[PDB]
Amino acid sequence: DEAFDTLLGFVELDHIYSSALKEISTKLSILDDNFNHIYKHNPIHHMERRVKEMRSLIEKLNRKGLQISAETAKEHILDIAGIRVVCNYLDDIYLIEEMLLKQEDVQLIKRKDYIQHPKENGYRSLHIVVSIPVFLAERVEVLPVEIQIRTIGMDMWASLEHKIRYKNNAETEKYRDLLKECATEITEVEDKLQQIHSEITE
Amino acid sequence: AFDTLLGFVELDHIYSSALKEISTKLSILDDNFNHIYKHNPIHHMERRVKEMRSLIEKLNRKGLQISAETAKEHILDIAGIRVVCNYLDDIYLIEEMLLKQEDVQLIKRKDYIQHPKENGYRSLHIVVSIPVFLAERVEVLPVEIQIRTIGMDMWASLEHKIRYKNNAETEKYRDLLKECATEITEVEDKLQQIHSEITE
Amino acid sequence: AFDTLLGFVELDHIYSSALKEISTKLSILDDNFNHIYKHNPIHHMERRVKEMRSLIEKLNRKGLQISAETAKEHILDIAGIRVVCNYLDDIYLIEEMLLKQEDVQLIKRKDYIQHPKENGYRSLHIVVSIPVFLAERVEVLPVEIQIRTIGMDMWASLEHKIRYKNNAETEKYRDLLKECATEITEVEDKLQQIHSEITE
Amino acid sequence: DEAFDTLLGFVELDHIYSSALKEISTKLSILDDNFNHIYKHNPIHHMERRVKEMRSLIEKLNRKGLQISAETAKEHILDIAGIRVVCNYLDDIYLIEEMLLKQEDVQLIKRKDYIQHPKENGYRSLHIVVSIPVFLAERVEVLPVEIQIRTIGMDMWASLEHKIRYKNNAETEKYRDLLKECATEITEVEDKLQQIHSEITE
Ligand SMILES: Nc1nc2c(ncn2[C@@H]2O[C@H](COP(=O)(O)OP(=O)(O)OP(=O)(O)O)[C@@H](O)[C@H]2O)c(=O)[nH]1
Ligand SMILES: Nc1nc2c(ncn2[C@@H]2O[C@H](COP(=O)(O)OP(=O)(O)OP(=O)(O)O)[C@@H](O)[C@H]2O)c(=O)[nH]1
Ligand SMILES: Nc1nc2c(ncn2[C@@H]2O[C@H](COP(=O)(O)OP(=O)(O)OP(=O)(O)O)[C@@H](O)[C@H]2O)c(=O)[nH]1
Ligand SMILES: Nc1nc2c(ncn2[C@@H]2O[C@H](COP(=O)(O)OP(=O)(O)OP(=O)(O)O)[C@@H](O)[C@H]2O)c(=O)[nH]1
Ligand SMILES: Nc1ncnc2c1ncn2[C@@H]1O[C@H](COP(=O)(O)CP(=O)(O)OP(=O)(O)O)[C@@H](O)C1O
Ligand SMILES: Nc1ncnc2c1ncn2[C@@H]1O[C@H](COP(=O)(O)CP(=O)(O)OP(=O)(O)O)[C@@H](O)C1O
Ligand SMILES: Nc1ncnc2c1ncn2[C@@H]1O[C@H](COP(=O)(O)CP(=O)(O)OP(=O)(O)O)[C@@H](O)[C@@H]1O
Ligand SMILES: Nc1ncnc2c1ncn2[C@@H]1O[C@H](COP(=O)(O)CP(=O)(O)OP(=O)(O)O)[C@@H](O)[C@@H]1O
Ligand SMILES: [Fe+3]
Ligand SMILES: [Fe+3]
Ligand SMILES: [Mg+2]
Ligand SMILES: [Mg+2]
Ligand SMILES: [Mg+2]
Ligand SMILES: [Mg+2]
Repeated sequence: DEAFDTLLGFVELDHIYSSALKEISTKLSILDDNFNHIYKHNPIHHMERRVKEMRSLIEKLNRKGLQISAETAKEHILDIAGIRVVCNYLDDIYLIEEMLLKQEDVQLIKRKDYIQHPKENGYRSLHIVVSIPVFLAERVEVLPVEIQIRTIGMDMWASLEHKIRYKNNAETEKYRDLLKECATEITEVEDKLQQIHSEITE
Repeated sequence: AFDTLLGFVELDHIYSSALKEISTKLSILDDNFNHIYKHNPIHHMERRVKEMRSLIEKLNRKGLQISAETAKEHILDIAGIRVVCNYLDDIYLIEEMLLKQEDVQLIKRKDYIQHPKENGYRSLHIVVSIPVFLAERVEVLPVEIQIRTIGMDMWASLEHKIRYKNNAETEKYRDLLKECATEITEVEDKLQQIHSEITE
Repeated sequence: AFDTLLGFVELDHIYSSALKEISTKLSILDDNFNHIYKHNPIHHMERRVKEMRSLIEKLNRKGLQISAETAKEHILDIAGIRVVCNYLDDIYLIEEMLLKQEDVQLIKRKDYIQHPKENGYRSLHIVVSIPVFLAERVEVLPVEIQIRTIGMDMWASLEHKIRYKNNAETEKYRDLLKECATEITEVEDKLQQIHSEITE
Repeated sequence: DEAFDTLLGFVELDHIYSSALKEISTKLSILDDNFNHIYKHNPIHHMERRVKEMRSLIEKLNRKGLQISAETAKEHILDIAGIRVVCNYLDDIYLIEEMLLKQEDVQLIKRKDYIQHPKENGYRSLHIVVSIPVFLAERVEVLPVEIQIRTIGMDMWASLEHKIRYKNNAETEKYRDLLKECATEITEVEDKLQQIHSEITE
């Protein structure tokens, strides 16, 4: 087992995917600011970025039966770069998607809509993987970025469900029912807030 | 020599420094609670120094002289910080942790969580003083801290947007906003109860 | 309806966005050069959008109409970024790396390093355009990039502070500032020569 | 060798010394901004913070003959938290020191002045270790912070000398003489800039 260059391979990945996050963050910040400038509403509440830790990446590769290599990771793992866009209201989610995908150097790679089709546990979010060019010192990389788009309420719910799920399944089955209740109650109140906000901005 | 009250520019400078002092304290508390218990009580923070426009209006509203000296004496929210927390009990955790510090003095406390306003507003308001070390002197300045949950914050942002138009028009939503505040309260109570159980 | 030229507020908004686009590009280049060669060519960066006050004066100075449309057409430094580099050759490294990018177009180049101004000023100035993706349209906007070493920057900050008083008074230092520029040049040449040797 | 708790000890150190850096950074930012507000000069050009990496800390402990433990590190290693304050002009260095040490919760612990007494290789900087209180969730720590105060020119010189020194002594002896020349030439030009700046701000 002499392969130390596999480790260098993953260190490169961390560096270039971190740069992809900066490119998309800047795009999103500009969209939010311009929309606010025109319509006096910020669709984005806040954003969170993370590059997948190498340990988490190797486990995912193993989980999926894939080789433990950077070439394989770059080809088959689409969430090495992840950004979470937390929006103020439900309709902001799809506004953000539309504004970003219109851009000529952003290509849609994968789309999963858990808002129209929530997961069994009650999870909601719009997930889009997009590619963006990253201009490095001596080459260009076109890299995927996984964007999770959700409301404040979806994010509150997901953070709590995550914390339960990441402490064994015994506990994740007491709260299953009550967590579903919460997801639905969050859905209902955000619908009302959205309804009010739409009327006062006609 | 007319009312060249430059003093208000001085106010903005030193109250902005007080905000940096308190923000640093809060960030350290959040980081350390996370280090020990694996939970961040703070979701995010927002700071603002009261604009001179709003400040003069408040002084007039209260029948006070239009001067920086009078503002520093009578207006406790020139420096404001908003601490948005993840769960209801984080609000009181943050308060307890800040007031334990030896260079933090409590000046005023209003808890609109235990006693919500008529329209449904909820938040814990504490005014504290902190020392600010300047180039040639020390100032002990008040800072208004609004501590609230994410849910309370969403509600307040929406209600604020209503009130800040022709304020007469669009008071039909009073009833429906109150419903939302109650519904947010109930869901956050349930989230809090779950979070308490899985963390002992 | 008098000259409610709100247009200048529009200008500030979109040229500020262009600055974010270029800054992100430069930061990524610096990070990657460091990753490969273990050197950061960038020491730090400073951004500013030209104030409306200065902008109208420039339009008047050039005999141009006082309008945002005219400003966007004729003023190439509404958005300015200053890239302060660690060594002299970093200046040209940064230029080469930026101009290689396919969505960056060169508009104008003035090299006051190869041809210093009379007072001793030195810097590389390149105006480039970049696309800015807004909510409902694309804008291709010029950005003035001043690229200089740390030594050039120290000199310029001091000279700027002189010129920006009663500008008639304090022109005795012209001679002594020129000496400093030459002395800074000579030391930075020597630092550069050492740095080149220990990095092959 | 079961001591895994030694590693936890050092992880605590990183966390609390990082907090000490935030406290001192905020103090310094406020001083610079207030001085600028009054006198229209920013004495600070920029600041750089770093918490010593655990590897570097263990090597220093070994170099000094000290036990490999967090208690020992906290007692005997004064640069776990380091901040570098780069100033615009020479006199700014001592202004910053004076303004900071006047504060009632800052105590001077150690002072080494390589400006009045430069090192043989030509290194210049004012080094002060100070203590500051850090208010944590359940306790207070009074922690040292090593502050390196220097001009822009001293910093340019030190960065280059560092890069030479950290590639074997063979090369660090060709440039010794020329590096001394540079340090002196930087000293002389900054004296002139300082002299001009003093006259135009009388
Ligand atoms: N808190 C929470 N997060 C979830 C849940 N499902 C997904 N996520 C998050 O959203 C990410 C992407 O989810 P998916 O869109 O379903 O991923 P995928 O389609 O299976 O493709 P791969 O993730 O690469 O395997 C996950 O990695 C999680 O971070 C859930 O039930 N609760
Ligand atoms: N969005 C929103 N904010 C509120 C409401 N009440 C208070 N606030 C905020 O909390 C701040 C302080 O309010 P209070 O503590 O009750 O005191 P006050 O009536 O505003 O005047 P003072 O006590 O002198 O400071 C206000 O200035 C607002 O920023 C509300 O119903 N909706
Ligand atoms: N501190 C300082 N800055 C300078 C000096 N010359 C230029 N600059 C800066 O560089 C900017 C651009 O200068 P130039 O490229 O030569 O062109 P210009 O004469 O200023 O007018 P335009 O070309 O139309 O943009 C100036 O606006 C200044 O910010 C100088 O002698 N001292
Ligand atoms: N670039 C450069 N840095 C130096 C030189 N000397 C010190 N430093 C830096 O400044 C730091 C502190 O230096 P000193 O004040 O001399 O430290 P000390 O008195 O020996 O006490 P300890 O460092 O704990 O052992 C060093 O750890 C270096 O980071 C030098 O000749 N060149
Ligand atoms: N697209 C994204 N944007 C921002 N943050 C994200 C994100 N995806 C994940 N995260 C966050 O990053 C942290 C670590 O998550 P990961 O280790 O990468 C496992 P995961 O990605 O969520 O599931 P997975 O590996 O099976 O795909 C989690 O706290 C988390 O929710
Ligand atoms: N007081 C300080 N403030 C800011 N940066 C610092 C600093 N001291 C050191 N550094 C920087 O931190 C990086 C790592 O330095 P360290 O690993 O901690 C060894 P050192 O501290 O410089 O010598 P030493 O360990 O013998 O005391 C170096 O690039 C560096 O110059
Ligand atoms: N304590 C605080 N922390 C953070 N942000 C605050 C804050 N107080 C107010 N703000 C914010 O500042 C904006 C307007 O503030 P102000 O001009 O000072 C009127 P106000 O402070 O809210 O009421 P008041 O003048 O009666 O006291 C609001 O959008 C807002 O909620
Ligand atoms: N390209 C640039 N990048 C970063 N900062 C800049 C910059 N150009 C100017 N500045 C800074 O902005 C300040 C004043 O700028 P301006 O109001 O626009 C006058 P100017 O741009 O320097 O000359 P000009 O109007 O003839 O073109 C100066 O302190 C300063 O050097
Ligand atoms: Fe403090
Ligand atoms: Fe871009
Ligand atoms: Mg994932
Ligand atoms: Mg108020
Ligand atoms: Mg200009
Ligand atoms: Mg050291």
